[PDB]
This record gives sequence, C-alpha cells and structure tokens, in this order.
Amino acid sequence: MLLEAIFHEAKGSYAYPISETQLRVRLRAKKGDVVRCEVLYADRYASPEEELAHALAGKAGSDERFDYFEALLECSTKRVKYVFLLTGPQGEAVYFGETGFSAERSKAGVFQYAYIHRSEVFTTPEWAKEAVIYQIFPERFANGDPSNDPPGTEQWAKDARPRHDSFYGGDLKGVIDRLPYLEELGVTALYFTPIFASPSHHKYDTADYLAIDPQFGDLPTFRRLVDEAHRRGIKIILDAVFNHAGDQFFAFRDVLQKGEQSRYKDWFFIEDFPVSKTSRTNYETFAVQVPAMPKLRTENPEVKEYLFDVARFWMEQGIDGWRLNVANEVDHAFWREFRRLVKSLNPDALIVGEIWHDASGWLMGDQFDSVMNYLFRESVIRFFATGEIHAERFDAELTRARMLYPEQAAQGLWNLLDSHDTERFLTSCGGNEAKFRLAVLFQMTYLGTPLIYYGDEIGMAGATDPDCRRPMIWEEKEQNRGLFEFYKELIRLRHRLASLTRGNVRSWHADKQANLYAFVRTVQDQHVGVVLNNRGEKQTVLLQVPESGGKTWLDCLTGEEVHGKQGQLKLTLRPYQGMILWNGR
Ligand SMILES: OC[C@H]1O[C@H](O[C@H]2[C@H](O)[C@@H](O)[C@@H](O[C@H]3[C@H](O)[C@@H](O)[C@@H](O[C@H]4[C@H](O)[C@@H](O)[C@@H](O)O[C@@H]4CO)O[C@@H]3CO)O[C@@H]2CO)[C@H](O)[C@@H](O)[C@@H]1O
Repeated sequence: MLLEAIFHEAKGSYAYPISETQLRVRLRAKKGDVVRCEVLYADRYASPEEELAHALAGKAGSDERFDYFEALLECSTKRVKYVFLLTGPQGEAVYFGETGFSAERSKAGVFQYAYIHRSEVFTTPEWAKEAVIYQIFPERFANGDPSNDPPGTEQWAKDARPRHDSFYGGDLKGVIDRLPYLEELGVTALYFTPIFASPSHHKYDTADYLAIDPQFGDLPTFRRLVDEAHRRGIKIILDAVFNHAGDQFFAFRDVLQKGEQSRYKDWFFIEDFPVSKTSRTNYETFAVQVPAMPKLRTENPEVKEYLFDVARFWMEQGIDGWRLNVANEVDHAFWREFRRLVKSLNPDALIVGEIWHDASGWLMGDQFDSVMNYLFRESVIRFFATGEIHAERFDAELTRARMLYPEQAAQGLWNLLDSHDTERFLTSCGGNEAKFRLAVLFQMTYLGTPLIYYGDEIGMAGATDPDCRRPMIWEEKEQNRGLFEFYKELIRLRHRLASLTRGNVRSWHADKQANLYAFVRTVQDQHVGVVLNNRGEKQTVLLQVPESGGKTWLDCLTGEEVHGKQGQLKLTLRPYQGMILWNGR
C-alpha cells in the first residue's frame, strides 16, 4: 500500500468529539488500498500492559482518489491514545501512529486526543437540523406598504429587468402579508438580507444598525413580523453586516467631518486624512474601491462592543439567528466571542457564516454552526446544470467536501442553489426545468439545510446580480405552480422522513456512462435511497441492494415498486427522473 496517501491528525475533522465521552475518528488512504481499518485504543495514562480496545471503522465514503474510514471510539476516560491497523487486498497489514508506519504496534507510535471538554462538543441548535430556509430580498420581495416606497420605484412586473440602482418598494409589511404563502410552501425559517437603515437597494451599507430602514419598516412592524411568522412556525434570521459599515454610519460621518479630531477614527482603516470618497479612497473598503462601505475594525474592542450591542438589541426583538456577511474577513477572535454572546442570550439562536469556500476553520465548534455551502452549489452546478462533470465526479466532489468538516457542521450546512449574488439556477440550467427539478429534488434530499432562493419555487429566472434580484412574480398565471407543488411535496417529505434531516449519507451507486448517481440517507434502521438519472434518455439500472436493509421500498414521489431479487434492484428511470426509495422503517 502507498503510505504517502495515508492520513489522519488528532484534531480538526479527523478527530473530534460528538459527545463528552465518544471520539469520532477518520482516516484517509489511496482508494482500494485498504480493505479493513481498525483502531486500537486505550486511556492516555493506561498501563503498557493493559489491553487495548478495538474499533472497526467502515468506509464512510470515497472520493476521486481516496477512501475515507470512520470510527467511533468510546472514551470513558475522556482521554485517549490510539493506533491504526491497516490491511490490504492481498492481506498485507501495517500499523499507523504518530511516530510513523511500522509492522510492530510499538514503532507505529500512537495518536493522542488529550481530553474531551463538554464545552468543546460541537453543538448546533436542534431546530436547525430539520429546517428549510427561504431567503428573502426585502427590497424585491413584496410591496405591502406603498407609502414605504422610496423615490424612483419602478413598475413591478414580470418583464422587469432590474438595474444596479433599481427600487421596487418591497418592504416588511409585504413579508407579513405573504406569510400565508410561506407556510403553505412549508418553509421553517426566513433569512432576510440586510434590512436596517440604508440608502442603497440591498442595504448592505448600514446607516443605522439600530433602525429598520424606513422604506422597509419600523420597529413596531418588525416586532409584528416576528410575531406573525413565529405563530406560523417560521423562524427569523437577519443579515448581520459586521465587516463593513455604510458611509452614512454615524461614526464614519464623524470621521468625514472632524478628521483626526474624531473619537471614531480608530473604527476604520484609514491611510491619509482628510477622507476622500471621491473615486479613490484613503480608507479600506469592502471589495476594491467601494466608498459606501468603509471596513469596520472588528478587532477594536470598542467597535466590537458596539456590534454586540447591535446584536443584543435586535435579539431582544425575538429573531432566531444570523447569516454573517463577509464573515471570513472579520477576525476569528470577534466571532469566537460572538458565538459566546449570542448563545448566552439564546441557546437556539442560529449562527451562520458566509464563506464562499472551504470554511473548515469556522466549523470546528467554537464559531459557526454552518456556512452557506459554496461547494454544494458548485458541485450541483457542474452536475445538473452545466454537465461539466459526470456522476462519478459528482460523488467524488460531493463526498470529498463532507469529509471536510465535522459531522455536526455538515449536518446543518446551508445548501443553496443560488443567492442574490449569482445567476438563478433555472437560467443556470439554460432554462431546462427538467434538469432544474432534479437539482432541487436532490438539494431537498441531501445532507444539510435546504435554502430556497426567493422566487425559485415559482420558476423565476434571472442572470447574476442584479438580474437575480427581480421582483417576485405574484400573479398565479405567470407562476410555475406545477413546480410550486413539487417543492411542497419535497419539503413535506423532509419533515416526514427523519433520515432526510437527521441521518448520515453514504453513496449508493455511481455510473459515469449512465451519468446516474444515487445515495442513501440513514437514521437508525430507516433507509431512504435516492436515485438520480441525469440523462436526456431513460435507462434502467440495477443497484446492488443487500437483503438486510430491505427488499421492498416505496417511491415516496409516486408509489411502491420493490423489485429486490437475488440481492439487487432493477430500476427503470424516466428521463431526468429521480426516485426516492423509503425502506419502510
Ligand atoms: O457594490 C458592492 C456590492 O455590495 C453588496 O454585496 C454583498 C453581497 O450581496 C453579499 O452576499 C456578500 O458577498 C460577497 C462575499 O462575502 C465575498 O466573499 C465575495 O465573494 C467572492 C468569493 O470569494 C468567491 O467565491 C468568488 O466566486 O467570487 C465572489 C465575488 O462575487 O464577494 C461577494 C459579493 O461581492 O457581501 C457583499 C458586500 O456586502 C451588494 O449586495 C451588491 O449588489 C454590491 O454590488
């Protein structure tokens, strides 16, 4: 076996507690190199004579070139040292420890997970495991209060193609009036884009962190919204913009007027005085040159004290969590203290970070509960939309990521198909709804928290920003209700099938020629297998189905068809059809 591909480290996503007494442990190896992987472990202070415990780690998945093995060590001492025993195809075995590789269990060395602190067991709010979030862009969602409307608001119609500087008058009142809608679709929580006072369309450049923007509403209406959504079983997640403030943020105004005599000069990153927001800048902003968003010095104890208060205030109104704008650009220090705070006020308040890339460092348990899954989005784009990759690559990309973070995180990752910063998935698919549905069908059944982008459920389309911020189509006759009901059913299934929300994922079948991929979600003895035939022609397939998880399954989308004979299941699939098999337990 190629030792150069064997991997594990006693921390991160390869060693982590799922409770105060059990250690989840993972190991990597060249695919097909190791057939059996066992872990020999014992207390860190246990005697050399004492016998070791045994833990058999089956394959939890496999990627483009590696096999991932996963074990669960019962560490009653809450301390543990351990070694790996690896065996190959033709029977060769070898030991793996911190010291290195060896045929002797001694020279292999032993890995060490010092202690397991209860305070360090990664915990996600129970409700987040089985929620289905619906992202709302207020300014472009619903106009329920016309006098809210800001100047230059444009006609609200289907054939409306937004402008970077466009306004449509949608406000919080609009969201309250549409709650009836959301309950029907079945959303569990709403994620609102920034809604505090801001002169912009997106409101990402905050004027007042403590004020609903007038065109969006007022404190009363907000309390009103929270209350009304809650009694409807819908949670509240607001956009927390702590990386940067608006050029109108009171303290920046101070800097813009009193120069160095301002007590707030130290709340931003400024090169040369006086401040010049002309076309260039003498202060650090969001992207490159973006004047309305001077970066905020979150490292400043004072700036931090302020933003937490901003958080306290709004949290006093009953909201349920935060999506953190450009979170990866604010110090972990701030965020670690942040989790400390938020959780202190509400254990179930949800913490969501916005990192469009490997956020493994924030998903260790001390900072975030999840992040919007950048990759899920990409893997789904390449497989369903563009076709840049085949079924087997899908499984690879799909699996490789899962092994990226600790189970607690992956369980809640916000798997979106799109957001306000990208093209809409329908057009992402070249308008092919067929392909589209398969992706939402999958999105709605895979490991993580589904995030519907407002309007997607009605067949709304649009290019990337700002075309993806089109006013929600509210006229039923121009709505894709055919698709709307599709969502209700998939959404419902998620709430009815425990495995789909609290289960693990193991790949079931992957055929590159068929470009057909399937997986199985499991919780206890309940097994739900999802079959995805990504081809414009229908082909039948035979999946390996060992007669122990069942020989009878029901297509929760249509109806029964248990063809398990002599260990396998022959399935004929319609084009771009997906099947969801419930093992009946
Ligand atoms: O004029 C500036 C813009 O300000 C507002 O933009 C928001 C976005 O709507 C938010 O979603 C968010 O997005 C950032 C993101 O945080 C940041 O990492 C960056 O992302 C990269 C990413 O590293 C990478 O995956 C790659 O694919 O490209 C991305 C660039 O698109 O950029 C995102 C968006 O620029 O925060 C910003 C800033 O608050 C406003 O809504 C926009 O309309 C406006 O143009």
